[PDB]
Amino acid sequence: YELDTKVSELSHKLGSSEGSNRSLEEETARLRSLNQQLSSSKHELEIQLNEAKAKVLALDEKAQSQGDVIEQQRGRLRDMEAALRQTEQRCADLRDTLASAEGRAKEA
Amino acid sequence: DTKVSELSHKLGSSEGSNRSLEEETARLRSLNQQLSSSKHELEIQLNEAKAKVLALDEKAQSQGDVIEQQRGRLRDMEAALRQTEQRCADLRDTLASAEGRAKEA
Amino acid sequence: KYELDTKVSELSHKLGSSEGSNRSLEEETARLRSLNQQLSSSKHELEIQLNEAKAKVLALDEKAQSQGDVIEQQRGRLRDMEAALRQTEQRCADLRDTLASAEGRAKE
Amino acid sequence: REVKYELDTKVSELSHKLGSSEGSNRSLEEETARLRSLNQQLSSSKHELEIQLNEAKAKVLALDEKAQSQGDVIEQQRGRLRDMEAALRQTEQRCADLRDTLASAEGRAKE
Repeated sequence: YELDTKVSELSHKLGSSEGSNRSLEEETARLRSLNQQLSSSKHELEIQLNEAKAKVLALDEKAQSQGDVIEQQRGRLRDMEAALRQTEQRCADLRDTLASAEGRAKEA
Repeated sequence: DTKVSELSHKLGSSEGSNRSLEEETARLRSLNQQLSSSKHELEIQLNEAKAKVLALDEKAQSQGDVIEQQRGRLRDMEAALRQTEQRCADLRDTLASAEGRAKEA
Repeated sequence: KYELDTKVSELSHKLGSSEGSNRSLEEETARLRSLNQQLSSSKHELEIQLNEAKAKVLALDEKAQSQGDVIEQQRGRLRDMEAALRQTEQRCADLRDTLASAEGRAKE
Repeated sequence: REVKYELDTKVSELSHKLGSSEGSNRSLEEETARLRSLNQQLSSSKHELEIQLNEAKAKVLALDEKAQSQGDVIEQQRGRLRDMEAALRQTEQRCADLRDTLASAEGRAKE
């Protein structure tokens, strides 16, 4: 009788153990799948971030050079504007002198 | 007996699977909670963003309007400047001639 | 000797309870898994849509900053030219007065 | 008797089949543990990578808008520089012509 009882509790504990085993196998399968998906996403995001940071470097380079050109050409513009102001001044003076000489010639 | 033992076994596996199922149902319910909340948040941010796009597009049209209008005004102003400058040059010549006439007499 | 009959009957009963329970739970896990795949799908879709929308917002806003800078610059040039025009008009009027003087006292 | 002999054999086999099953269970529990670890740090890494990617994308949009704006300004500036080079050349030439007409006029005034 005692051996029958021990056979019984043993068969029960065994059944529970095997059922827990199928649980754990199913769960490791699920977990491996999800890990592969997540590592794939991580790798993809890594590639995209590297690309984006590179584009940041390139565009920052281009922008800085562009800024220096804008400043350079702003200076060139002020210098030109001044050169033209002065040349125009010389022309106005000449035209005054010419017009005055016309006045005296007609007065003669 | 032999069949209290085979039945003890089948009951053991039954309770084991029962635990596995309860644990998986709990995990799933929690995950649906997470994804549902996440999806509601995404919806909020998406509607906010769509609204912002419409507003910003509108303002882009307004700003583009005033930029064009101001371009046209700058062109008109350059024109009026050119014409006035020319008038001044003509006046200055008439004057200079009158001053030569004065200096001769 | 009758403890056999009571024990076996007890165990068969515990089985039909544990397995009503079980097949019910299996139903719930299948249903929940379905709702999940649909939620992950819709979440993914919303992620694509939101990312496009966020990019559009950002680009629009940056171009608005740019347009504002252009507006302010234009108004500055416009005011500078307002002053320049007013000054040139005043110069012409001055030359007109001076002209009336030179004529007036040349006639003298 | 012989029956107790069979029962002993059955208790033995059940005991060691059980022991084996528990061994498998502890191993699988360890594997499931480390797997949930990797899951957690992979997903956390993913969240962080998303945040960083979003910030970098925004920086690209700002930088690109800057480069296009500066492009327009550069082209407009070059335009006004061209026009002004031409206008300066023409004004210098016009001044030279004025000086020449001046010389000839004064020469005529002495006649």
